Amino acid sequence: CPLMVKVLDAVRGSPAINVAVHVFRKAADDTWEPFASGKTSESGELHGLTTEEEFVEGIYKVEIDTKSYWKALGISPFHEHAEVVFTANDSGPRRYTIAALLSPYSYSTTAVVTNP
Amino acid sequence: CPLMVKVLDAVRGSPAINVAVHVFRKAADDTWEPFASGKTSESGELHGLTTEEEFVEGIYKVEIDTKSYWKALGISPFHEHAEVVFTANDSGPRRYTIAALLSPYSYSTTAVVTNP
Amino acid sequence: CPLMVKVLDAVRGSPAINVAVHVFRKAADDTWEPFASGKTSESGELHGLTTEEEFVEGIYKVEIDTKSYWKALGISPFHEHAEVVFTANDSGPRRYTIAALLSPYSYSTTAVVTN
Amino acid sequence: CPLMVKVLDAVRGSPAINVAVHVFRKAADDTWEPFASGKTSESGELHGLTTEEEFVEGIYKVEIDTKSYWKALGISPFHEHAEVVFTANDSGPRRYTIAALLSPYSYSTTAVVTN
Ligand SMILES: *S(=O)(=O)c1ccc(Br)c(-c2nnc(-c3cc(Cl)c(O)c(Cl)c3)o2)c1
Ligand SMILES: *S(=O)(=O)c1ccc(Br)c(-c2nnc(-c3cc(Cl)c(O)c(Cl)c3)o2)c1
Repeated sequence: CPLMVKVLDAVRGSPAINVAVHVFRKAADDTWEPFASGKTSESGELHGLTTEEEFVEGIYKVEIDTKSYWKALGISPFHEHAEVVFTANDSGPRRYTIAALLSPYSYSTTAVVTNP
Repeated sequence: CPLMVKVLDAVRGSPAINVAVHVFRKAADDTWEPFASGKTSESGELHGLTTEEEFVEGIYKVEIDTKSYWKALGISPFHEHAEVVFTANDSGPRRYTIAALLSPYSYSTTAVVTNP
Repeated sequence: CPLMVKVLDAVRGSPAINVAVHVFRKAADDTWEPFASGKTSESGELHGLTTEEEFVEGIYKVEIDTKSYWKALGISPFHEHAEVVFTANDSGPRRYTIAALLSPYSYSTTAVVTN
Repeated sequence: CPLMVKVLDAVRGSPAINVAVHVFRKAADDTWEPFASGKTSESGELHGLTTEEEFVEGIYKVEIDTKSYWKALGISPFHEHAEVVFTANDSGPRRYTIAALLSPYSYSTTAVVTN
Protein backbone atom coordinates (compact mmCIF):
# COMPACT_ATOMS: atom_id res chain seq x y z
CA CYS A 1 0.00 0.00 0.00
CA PRO A 2 2.94 2.39 -0.09
CA LEU A 3 2.31 3.58 -3.65
CA MET A 4 -1.05 3.87 -5.41
CA VAL A 5 -1.95 5.58 -8.67
CA LYS A 6 -5.47 6.88 -9.47
CA VAL A 7 -6.43 8.16 -12.90
CA LEU A 8 -9.68 10.00 -13.83
CA ASP A 9 -11.12 11.03 -17.21
CA ALA A 10 -12.38 14.62 -17.43
CA VAL A 11 -14.13 14.06 -20.73
CA ARG A 12 -16.29 11.13 -19.61
CA GLY A 13 -16.60 11.80 -15.88
CA SER A 14 -15.31 8.35 -15.10
CA PRO A 15 -12.28 6.45 -13.90
CA ALA A 16 -9.62 6.09 -16.61
CA ILE A 17 -9.44 2.33 -17.04
CA ASN A 18 -6.65 0.26 -18.57
CA VAL A 19 -4.09 3.08 -18.36
CA ALA A 20 -0.52 1.78 -18.43
CA VAL A 21 1.76 3.08 -15.70
CA HIS A 22 5.54 2.70 -15.48
CA VAL A 23 7.52 3.58 -12.34
CA PHE A 24 11.27 4.26 -12.38
CA ARG A 25 13.80 5.00 -9.65
CA LYS A 26 16.90 7.06 -10.13
CA ALA A 27 20.06 4.95 -9.69
CA ALA A 28 23.41 6.06 -8.25
CA ASP A 29 24.71 6.59 -11.80
CA ASP A 30 21.80 9.07 -12.39
CA THR A 31 19.92 6.75 -14.82
CA TRP A 32 16.25 5.83 -14.49
CA GLU A 33 15.94 2.18 -13.52
CA PRO A 34 12.65 0.34 -14.11
CA PHE A 35 10.99 -0.13 -10.71
CA ALA A 36 7.42 -1.36 -11.23
CA SER A 37 4.60 -1.21 -13.75
CA GLY A 38 0.94 -2.04 -14.13
CA LYS A 39 -2.46 -0.99 -15.52
CA THR A 40 -5.34 0.84 -13.88
CA SER A 41 -8.36 -1.25 -13.02
CA GLU A 42 -12.02 -0.58 -13.72
CA SER A 43 -11.91 1.77 -10.70
CA GLY A 44 -9.09 3.81 -12.24
CA GLU A 45 -6.70 2.60 -9.56
CA LEU A 46 -3.42 0.75 -9.62
CA HIS A 47 -2.49 -1.05 -6.46
CA GLY A 48 0.30 -3.50 -5.61
CA LEU A 49 3.17 -1.77 -7.42
CA THR A 50 5.60 -2.19 -4.52
CA THR A 51 6.13 -3.18 -0.92
CA GLU A 52 7.34 -1.12 2.06
CA GLU A 53 10.59 -3.13 2.01
CA GLU A 54 11.35 -2.46 -1.64
CA PHE A 55 10.16 1.15 -1.67
CA VAL A 56 13.28 2.70 -0.19
CA GLU A 57 14.24 6.35 -0.20
CA GLY A 58 14.92 7.66 -3.64
CA ILE A 59 13.77 9.82 -6.54
CA TYR A 60 10.90 8.13 -8.35
CA LYS A 61 9.21 8.82 -11.68
CA VAL A 62 5.63 7.69 -12.33
CA GLU A 63 4.93 7.70 -16.08
CA ILE A 64 1.22 7.53 -16.96
CA ASP A 65 0.69 6.53 -20.60
CA THR A 66 -2.00 9.03 -21.47
CA LYS A 67 -1.44 9.10 -25.22
CA SER A 68 -2.20 5.44 -25.59
CA TYR A 69 -5.30 5.84 -23.42
CA TRP A 70 -6.79 8.71 -25.60
CA LYS A 71 -6.01 7.24 -28.91
CA ALA A 72 -8.11 4.22 -28.03
CA LEU A 73 -11.16 6.49 -27.44
CA GLY A 74 -10.70 8.19 -30.84
CA ILE A 75 -8.97 11.32 -29.53
CA SER A 76 -5.55 12.52 -30.77
CA PRO A 77 -4.13 14.10 -27.59
CA PHE A 78 -1.38 16.58 -26.99
CA HIS A 79 0.94 14.88 -24.51
CA GLU A 80 2.99 11.74 -24.88
CA HIS A 81 2.52 10.83 -21.20
CA ALA A 82 2.10 12.50 -17.84
CA GLU A 83 5.26 12.17 -15.70
CA VAL A 84 5.29 12.71 -11.93
CA VAL A 85 8.77 12.96 -10.39
CA PHE A 86 9.27 13.10 -6.60
CA THR A 87 11.55 12.22 -3.74
CA ALA A 88 9.98 9.50 -1.59
CA ASN A 89 10.61 8.26 1.97
CA ASP A 90 13.38 10.61 2.82
CA SER A 91 11.98 11.25 6.34
CA GLY A 92 11.02 7.60 6.75
CA PRO A 93 8.30 5.54 5.16
CA ARG A 94 5.19 7.27 3.83
CA ARG A 95 2.19 6.18 1.81
CA TYR A 96 1.77 7.96 -1.52
CA THR A 97 -1.27 8.31 -3.71
CA ILE A 98 -0.52 9.90 -7.09
CA ALA A 99 -3.67 11.12 -8.80
CA ALA A 100 -4.13 12.44 -12.33
CA LEU A 101 -7.18 14.01 -14.02
CA LEU A 102 -6.87 13.75 -17.78
CA SER A 103 -8.12 15.79 -20.74
CA PRO A 104 -6.90 15.62 -24.33
CA TYR A 105 -4.80 18.80 -24.14
CA SER A 106 -4.37 19.09 -20.37
CA TYR A 107 -3.92 17.24 -17.14
CA SER A 108 -3.86 17.91 -13.46
CA THR A 109 -1.89 15.85 -10.96
CA THR A 110 -1.71 15.82 -7.19
CA ALA A 111 -0.32 13.73 -4.38
CA VAL A 112 -1.79 12.65 -1.08
CA VAL A 113 0.98 11.72 1.34
CA THR A 114 0.18 10.01 4.65
CA ASN A 115 2.25 8.79 7.54
CA PRO A 116 1.31 5.26 8.70
CA CYS B 1 -24.52 6.68 -1.68
CA PRO B 2 -26.05 8.75 -4.46
CA LEU B 3 -24.05 11.89 -3.69
CA MET B 4 -20.54 12.08 -2.23
CA VAL B 5 -18.17 15.03 -1.97
CA LYS B 6 -14.36 14.65 -1.77
CA VAL B 7 -12.06 17.57 -1.05
CA LEU B 8 -8.22 17.60 -1.31
CA ASP B 9 -5.64 20.19 -0.27
CA ALA B 10 -2.99 21.01 -2.88
CA VAL B 11 -0.81 22.91 -0.44
CA ARG B 12 -0.46 20.11 2.13
CA GLY B 13 -0.92 17.03 -0.05
CA SER B 14 -3.69 15.80 2.18
CA PRO B 15 -7.44 15.44 2.44
CA ALA B 16 -9.16 18.73 3.26
CA ILE B 17 -10.77 17.97 6.60
CA ASN B 18 -13.65 19.76 8.30
CA VAL B 19 -14.75 21.56 5.12
CA ALA B 20 -18.37 22.70 5.29
CA VAL B 21 -20.54 21.75 2.34
CA HIS B 22 -24.04 23.02 1.55
CA VAL B 23 -26.24 21.46 -1.16
CA PHE B 24 -29.19 23.28 -2.72
CA ARG B 25 -31.81 22.25 -5.27
CA LYS B 26 -33.51 24.62 -7.64
CA ALA B 27 -37.25 24.88 -6.89
CA ALA B 28 -40.09 25.41 -9.39
CA ASP B 29 -40.04 29.14 -8.58
CA ASP B 30 -36.33 29.22 -9.64
CA THR B 31 -35.01 29.76 -6.06
CA TRP B 32 -32.30 27.65 -4.44
CA GLU B 33 -33.81 25.53 -1.69
CA PRO B 34 -31.57 24.07 1.02
CA PHE B 35 -31.24 20.34 0.33
CA ALA B 36 -28.52 18.89 2.57
CA SER B 37 -25.32 19.90 4.34
CA GLY B 38 -22.39 18.43 6.20
CA LYS B 39 -18.62 18.53 6.85
CA THR B 40 -15.81 16.52 5.33
CA SER B 41 -14.29 13.85 7.53
CA GLU B 42 -10.65 13.13 8.26
CA SER B 43 -10.57 11.36 4.87
CA GLY B 44 -11.75 14.51 3.07
CA GLU B 45 -15.05 12.84 2.24
CA LEU B 46 -18.66 13.67 2.96
CA HIS B 47 -21.06 10.79 2.81
CA GLY B 48 -24.74 10.46 3.75
CA LEU B 49 -26.01 13.74 2.34
CA THR B 50 -29.08 12.16 0.72
CA THR B 51 -30.93 9.00 -0.21
CA GLU B 52 -31.92 7.64 -3.63
CA GLU B 53 -35.56 8.40 -2.78
CA GLU B 54 -34.96 12.03 -1.90
CA PHE B 55 -32.41 12.71 -4.63
CA VAL B 56 -34.86 13.25 -7.46
CA GLU B 57 -34.18 14.83 -10.81
CA GLY B 58 -33.29 18.46 -10.55
CA ILE B 59 -30.61 21.14 -10.77
CA TYR B 60 -28.34 20.93 -7.73
CA LYS B 61 -25.69 23.28 -6.36
CA VAL B 62 -22.88 21.98 -4.14
CA GLU B 63 -21.26 24.88 -2.27
CA ILE B 64 -17.88 24.02 -0.73
CA ASP B 65 -16.86 26.57 1.91
CA THR B 66 -13.24 26.99 0.91
CA LYS B 67 -12.68 30.44 2.40
CA SER B 68 -13.46 29.26 5.88
CA TYR B 69 -11.19 26.25 5.39
CA TRP B 70 -8.11 28.39 4.34
CA LYS B 71 -8.51 31.06 6.88
CA ALA B 72 -8.19 28.47 9.61
CA LEU B 73 -4.75 27.43 8.23
CA GLY B 74 -3.52 31.04 8.21
CA ILE B 75 -4.07 31.66 4.49
CA SER B 76 -6.20 34.53 3.11
CA PRO B 77 -7.63 32.93 -0.06
CA PHE B 78 -9.15 34.36 -3.18
CA HIS B 79 -12.53 32.67 -3.48
CA GLU B 80 -15.53 32.84 -1.19
CA HIS B 81 -16.49 29.22 -1.96
CA ALA B 82 -16.32 26.73 -4.79
CA GLU B 83 -19.78 26.13 -6.33
CA VAL B 84 -20.60 23.11 -8.50
CA VAL B 85 -23.93 23.33 -10.35
CA PHE B 86 -25.32 20.37 -12.32
CA THR B 87 -28.44 18.60 -13.47
CA ALA B 88 -28.79 15.25 -11.71
CA ASN B 89 -30.81 12.09 -12.45
CA ASP B 90 -32.46 13.27 -15.57
CA SER B 91 -31.93 9.91 -17.33
CA GLY B 92 -32.72 7.98 -14.16
CA PRO B 93 -30.80 7.54 -10.95
CA ARG B 94 -27.03 7.92 -10.99
CA ARG B 95 -24.33 8.04 -8.34
CA TYR B 96 -22.33 11.26 -8.23
CA THR B 97 -18.95 11.97 -6.72
CA ILE B 98 -18.03 15.66 -6.74
CA ALA B 99 -14.33 16.20 -6.16
CA ALA B 100 -12.43 19.43 -5.56
CA LEU B 101 -8.67 20.09 -5.30
CA LEU B 102 -8.04 23.33 -3.47
CA SER B 103 -5.31 25.98 -3.52
CA PRO B 104 -5.47 29.48 -2.08
CA TYR B 105 -6.01 31.22 -5.43
CA SER B 106 -7.28 28.29 -7.51
CA TYR B 107 -9.31 25.14 -7.51
CA SER B 108 -10.07 22.25 -9.76
CA THR B 109 -13.31 20.28 -9.68
CA THR B 110 -14.50 17.15 -11.41
CA ALA B 111 -17.33 14.67 -11.28
CA VAL B 112 -17.40 10.91 -11.46
CA VAL B 113 -20.84 9.70 -12.51
CA THR B 114 -21.75 6.01 -12.34
CA ASN B 115 -24.83 4.03 -13.17
CA PRO B 116 -25.80 1.52 -10.44
CA CYS C 1 -9.28 47.49 -16.97
CA PRO C 2 -9.48 46.03 -13.53
CA LEU C 3 -11.24 42.76 -14.46
CA MET C 4 -10.62 40.36 -17.34
CA VAL C 5 -11.89 36.85 -17.90
CA LYS C 6 -9.94 34.23 -19.90
CA VAL C 7 -11.43 30.87 -20.91
CA LEU C 8 -9.50 27.91 -22.33
CA ASP C 9 -10.64 24.59 -23.83
CA ALA C 10 -8.80 21.49 -22.55
CA VAL C 11 -10.35 19.18 -25.20
CA ARG C 12 -9.15 21.12 -28.25
CA GLY C 13 -6.16 22.98 -26.79
CA SER C 14 -7.52 26.34 -27.76
CA PRO C 15 -9.13 29.49 -26.47
CA ALA C 16 -12.82 28.99 -25.71
CA ILE C 17 -14.44 31.40 -28.15
CA ASN C 18 -17.91 32.96 -27.97
CA VAL C 19 -18.54 31.84 -24.37
CA ALA C 20 -21.12 33.94 -22.55
CA VAL C 21 -19.89 35.42 -19.28
CA HIS C 22 -22.07 37.21 -16.74
CA VAL C 23 -20.76 39.18 -13.74
CA PHE C 24 -22.85 39.94 -10.70
CA ARG C 25 -22.27 42.06 -7.61
CA LYS C 26 -23.73 40.98 -4.23
CA ALA C 27 -26.27 43.50 -2.99
CA ALA C 28 -26.98 44.50 0.62
CA ASP C 29 -29.95 42.10 0.75
CA ASP C 30 -27.69 39.18 -0.39
CA THR C 31 -29.16 38.99 -3.90
CA TRP C 32 -26.93 38.96 -6.99
CA GLU C 33 -27.30 42.10 -9.09
CA PRO C 34 -26.25 42.06 -12.75
CA PHE C 35 -23.00 44.00 -13.12
CA ALA C 36 -21.49 43.32 -16.55
CA SER C 37 -21.52 40.68 -19.28
CA GLY C 38 -20.12 39.75 -22.68
CA LYS C 39 -18.83 36.93 -24.85
CA THR C 40 -15.24 35.75 -25.08
CA SER C 41 -13.31 36.86 -28.14
CA GLU C 42 -11.36 34.76 -30.62
CA SER C 43 -8.53 34.87 -28.04
CA GLY C 44 -10.77 33.44 -25.33
CA GLU C 45 -10.71 36.76 -23.49
CA LEU C 46 -13.30 39.17 -22.32
CA HIS C 47 -12.04 42.69 -21.73
CA GLY C 48 -13.85 45.92 -20.93
CA LEU C 49 -16.29 44.56 -18.37
CA THR C 50 -15.87 47.41 -15.91
CA THR C 51 -13.90 50.47 -14.93
CA GLU C 52 -11.84 51.30 -11.90
CA GLU C 53 -14.53 53.78 -10.73
CA GLU C 54 -17.29 51.16 -10.80
CA PHE C 55 -15.36 48.13 -9.49
CA VAL C 56 -15.57 48.92 -5.80
CA GLU C 57 -14.83 46.52 -3.00
CA GLY C 58 -17.45 43.84 -2.58
CA ILE C 59 -18.33 40.29 -3.47
CA TYR C 60 -18.59 39.44 -7.19
CA LYS C 61 -19.65 36.36 -9.09
CA VAL C 62 -18.44 35.47 -12.55
CA GLU C 63 -20.70 32.93 -14.27
CA ILE C 64 -19.27 31.24 -17.39
CA ASP C 65 -21.85 29.51 -19.64
CA THR C 66 -19.98 26.30 -20.15
CA LYS C 67 -22.97 24.15 -20.95
CA SER C 68 -23.84 26.06 -24.09
CA TYR C 69 -20.19 25.97 -25.18
CA TRP C 70 -20.03 22.18 -25.01
CA LYS C 71 -23.46 21.67 -26.52
CA ALA C 72 -22.44 23.66 -29.59
CA LEU C 73 -19.48 21.27 -30.00
CA GLY C 74 -21.69 18.22 -29.57
CA ILE C 75 -20.22 17.09 -26.33
CA SER C 76 -22.39 16.25 -23.33
CA PRO C 77 -21.21 18.20 -20.30
CA PHE C 78 -21.68 17.87 -16.59
CA HIS C 79 -22.01 21.41 -15.25
CA GLU C 80 -24.71 23.99 -15.92
CA HIS C 81 -22.07 26.73 -15.72
CA ALA C 82 -18.79 27.48 -13.97
CA GLU C 83 -19.03 29.92 -11.13
CA VAL C 84 -16.29 32.02 -9.57
CA VAL C 85 -17.14 33.98 -6.43
CA PHE C 86 -14.61 36.31 -4.82
CA THR C 87 -14.10 39.52 -2.86
CA ALA C 88 -12.53 42.52 -4.56
CA ASN C 89 -10.03 44.08 -2.10
CA ASP C 90 -8.46 47.56 -2.44
CA SER C 91 -5.44 46.64 -0.36
CA GLY C 92 -4.30 43.99 -2.86
CA PRO C 93 -3.03 44.35 -6.42
CA ARG C 94 -5.24 46.24 -8.81
CA ARG C 95 -5.87 44.02 -11.82
CA TYR C 96 -7.82 40.78 -11.61
CA THR C 97 -7.68 38.07 -14.27
CA ILE C 98 -10.12 35.22 -13.71
CA ALA C 99 -9.05 32.22 -15.82
CA ALA C 100 -10.94 28.99 -16.42
CA LEU C 101 -9.76 25.82 -18.14
CA LEU C 102 -12.73 23.78 -19.29
CA SER C 103 -13.37 20.08 -19.83
CA PRO C 104 -16.76 18.40 -20.24
CA TYR C 105 -16.83 16.95 -16.70
CA SER C 106 -14.34 19.22 -14.98
CA TYR C 107 -13.00 22.70 -14.83
CA SER C 108 -10.09 24.47 -13.21
CA THR C 109 -10.06 28.13 -12.25
CA THR C 110 -7.42 30.52 -11.00
CA ALA C 111 -6.97 34.18 -10.28
CA VAL C 112 -3.98 36.21 -11.30
CA VAL C 113 -4.00 39.41 -9.26
CA THR C 114 -1.28 41.92 -10.18
CA ASN C 115 -0.24 45.58 -10.30
CA CYS D 1 7.93 32.46 -31.86
CA PRO D 2 6.57 28.98 -32.13
CA LEU D 3 6.99 27.99 -28.45
CA MET D 4 6.21 29.93 -25.27
CA VAL D 5 6.01 28.74 -21.70
CA LYS D 6 3.76 30.42 -19.08
CA VAL D 7 3.91 29.58 -15.38
CA LEU D 8 1.39 30.64 -12.73
CA ASP D 9 1.39 30.37 -8.92
CA ALA D 10 -1.84 29.06 -7.37
CA VAL D 11 -0.76 29.92 -3.78
CA ARG D 12 -0.16 33.64 -4.37
CA GLY D 13 -2.37 34.25 -7.42
CA SER D 14 0.48 35.58 -9.47
CA PRO D 15 2.84 34.82 -12.30
CA ALA D 16 5.63 32.47 -11.23
CA ILE D 17 8.69 34.65 -11.74
CA ASN D 18 12.31 33.54 -12.21
CA VAL D 19 11.42 29.86 -12.72
CA ALA D 20 14.05 27.91 -14.64
CA VAL D 21 12.72 26.12 -17.70
CA HIS D 22 14.68 23.62 -19.79
CA VAL D 23 13.56 22.25 -23.17
CA PHE D 24 14.87 19.04 -24.64
CA ARG D 25 14.42 17.33 -27.99
CA LYS D 26 14.33 13.50 -28.21
CA ALA D 27 17.25 12.19 -30.24
CA ALA D 28 17.31 9.15 -32.53
CA ASP D 29 18.86 7.03 -29.75
CA ASP D 30 15.98 8.01 -27.36
CA THR D 31 18.12 10.32 -25.21
CA TRP D 32 17.01 13.86 -24.39
CA GLU D 33 19.20 16.50 -26.00
CA PRO D 34 19.26 20.03 -24.60
CA PHE D 35 17.35 22.33 -26.95
CA ALA D 36 16.68 25.66 -25.22
CA SER D 37 16.33 27.13 -21.74
CA GLY D 38 15.65 30.30 -19.79
CA LYS D 39 13.93 31.78 -16.75
CA THR D 40 10.38 33.10 -16.61
CA SER D 41 9.99 36.86 -16.68
CA GLU D 42 8.09 39.11 -14.30
CA SER D 43 4.98 38.14 -16.32
CA GLY D 44 5.61 34.44 -15.74
CA GLU D 45 6.45 33.96 -19.41
CA LEU D 46 9.38 32.66 -21.29
CA HIS D 47 9.61 33.81 -24.89
CA GLY D 48 12.31 33.41 -27.51
CA LEU D 49 13.18 29.78 -26.86
CA THR D 50 13.33 28.78 -30.51
CA THR D 51 12.64 29.75 -34.08
CA GLU D 52 10.39 28.30 -36.71
CA GLU D 53 13.44 26.98 -38.63
CA GLU D 54 14.76 25.04 -35.63
CA PHE D 55 11.47 23.77 -34.16
CA VAL D 56 10.99 20.80 -36.45
CA GLU D 57 8.59 17.95 -35.88
CA GLY D 58 9.63 15.64 -33.09
CA ILE D 59 9.16 14.89 -29.43
CA TYR D 60 10.02 17.67 -26.95
CA LYS D 61 10.16 17.86 -23.18
CA VAL D 62 9.67 21.02 -21.19
CA GLU D 63 11.04 20.72 -17.64
CA ILE D 64 9.93 23.43 -15.17
CA ASP D 65 12.05 23.70 -11.99
CA THR D 66 9.22 23.89 -9.54
CA LYS D 67 11.13 22.63 -6.54
CA SER D 68 13.53 25.55 -6.51
CA TYR D 69 10.62 27.97 -6.92
CA TRP D 70 8.85 26.68 -3.82
CA LYS D 71 12.02 26.37 -1.78
CA ALA D 72 12.79 30.05 -2.35
CA LEU D 73 9.34 30.87 -0.93
CA GLY D 74 9.86 28.60 2.05
CA ILE D 75 7.25 26.09 1.15
CA SER D 76 7.97 22.36 1.10
CA PRO D 77 6.94 20.91 -2.26
CA PHE D 78 6.22 17.45 -3.53
CA HIS D 79 7.62 17.31 -7.05
CA GLU D 80 11.22 17.58 -8.21
CA HIS D 81 10.03 19.40 -11.35
CA ALA D 82 7.02 19.52 -13.66
CA GLU D 83 7.48 17.78 -16.95
CA VAL D 84 5.56 18.28 -20.18
CA VAL D 85 6.28 15.88 -23.04
CA PHE D 86 4.62 16.31 -26.43
CA THR D 87 5.00 15.89 -30.18
CA ALA D 88 5.34 18.96 -32.39
CA ASN D 89 3.16 18.41 -35.49
CA ASP D 90 3.35 20.47 -38.73
CA SER D 91 -0.22 19.67 -39.69
CA GLY D 92 -1.64 21.42 -36.62
CA PRO D 93 -1.64 25.09 -35.66
CA ARG D 94 1.71 26.81 -35.58
CA ARG D 95 2.14 28.39 -32.17
CA TYR D 96 2.43 26.36 -28.98
CA THR D 97 1.88 27.81 -25.51
CA ILE D 98 2.66 25.40 -22.68
CA ALA D 99 1.05 26.68 -19.47
CA ALA D 100 1.50 25.37 -15.95
CA LEU D 101 -0.39 26.30 -12.78
CA LEU D 102 1.65 25.38 -9.73
CA SER D 103 0.80 24.39 -6.17
CA PRO D 104 3.15 22.78 -3.65
CA TYR D 105 1.65 19.28 -3.99
CA SER D 106 -0.01 19.58 -7.38
CA TYR D 107 0.23 21.14 -10.76
CA SER D 108 -1.99 21.54 -13.78
CA THR D 109 -0.74 21.91 -17.34
CA THR D 110 -2.37 22.72 -20.65
CA ALA D 111 -1.43 23.47 -24.20
CA VAL D 112 -2.90 26.24 -26.27
CA VAL D 113 -2.09 25.52 -29.91
CA THR D 114 -3.16 28.24 -32.36
CA ASN D 115 -2.50 29.95 -35.69
S1 LIG E 1 -10.81 9.27 -2.23
O1 LIG E 1 -11.50 8.01 -2.06
O2 LIG E 1 -9.40 9.11 -2.17
C1 LIG E 1 -11.21 9.88 -3.66
C2 LIG E 1 -12.50 9.69 -4.14
C3 LIG E 1 -12.87 10.22 -5.35
C4 LIG E 1 -11.95 10.96 -6.08
BR1 LIG E 1 -12.66 11.58 -7.71
C5 LIG E 1 -10.66 11.17 -5.61
C6 LIG E 1 -9.59 11.95 -6.27
N1 LIG E 1 -8.26 11.71 -6.18
N2 LIG E 1 -7.62 12.71 -6.93
C7 LIG E 1 -8.57 13.52 -7.41
C8 LIG E 1 -8.39 14.73 -8.20
C9 LIG E 1 -7.17 14.98 -8.77
C10 LIG E 1 -7.00 16.14 -9.48
CL1 LIG E 1 -5.42 16.45 -10.21
C11 LIG E 1 -7.99 17.06 -9.65
O3 LIG E 1 -7.78 18.19 -10.37
C12 LIG E 1 -9.20 16.80 -9.08
CL2 LIG E 1 -10.49 18.00 -9.28
C13 LIG E 1 -9.42 15.65 -8.34
O4 LIG E 1 -9.79 13.10 -7.02
C14 LIG E 1 -10.30 10.62 -4.40
S1 LIG F 1 -3.86 34.43 -22.59
O1 LIG F 1 -3.16 35.67 -22.90
O2 LIG F 1 -3.17 33.32 -23.19
C1 LIG F 1 -3.90 34.12 -21.03
C2 LIG F 1 -4.10 35.13 -20.10
C3 LIG F 1 -4.15 34.81 -18.77
C4 LIG F 1 -3.95 33.51 -18.36
BR1 LIG F 1 -4.01 33.23 -16.51
C5 LIG F 1 -3.69 32.51 -19.27
C6 LIG F 1 -3.52 31.08 -18.91
N1 LIG F 1 -2.78 30.19 -19.61
N2 LIG F 1 -2.94 28.95 -18.99
C7 LIG F 1 -3.78 29.12 -17.96
C8 LIG F 1 -4.24 28.07 -17.06
C9 LIG F 1 -3.63 26.84 -17.04
C10 LIG F 1 -4.10 25.85 -16.21
CL1 LIG F 1 -3.29 24.29 -16.24
C11 LIG F 1 -5.18 26.05 -15.40
O3 LIG F 1 -5.62 25.06 -14.59
C12 LIG F 1 -5.80 27.28 -15.43
CL2 LIG F 1 -7.19 27.52 -14.39
C13 LIG F 1 -5.35 28.29 -16.26
O4 LIG F 1 -4.16 30.41 -17.90
C14 LIG F 1 -3.68 32.81 -20.62
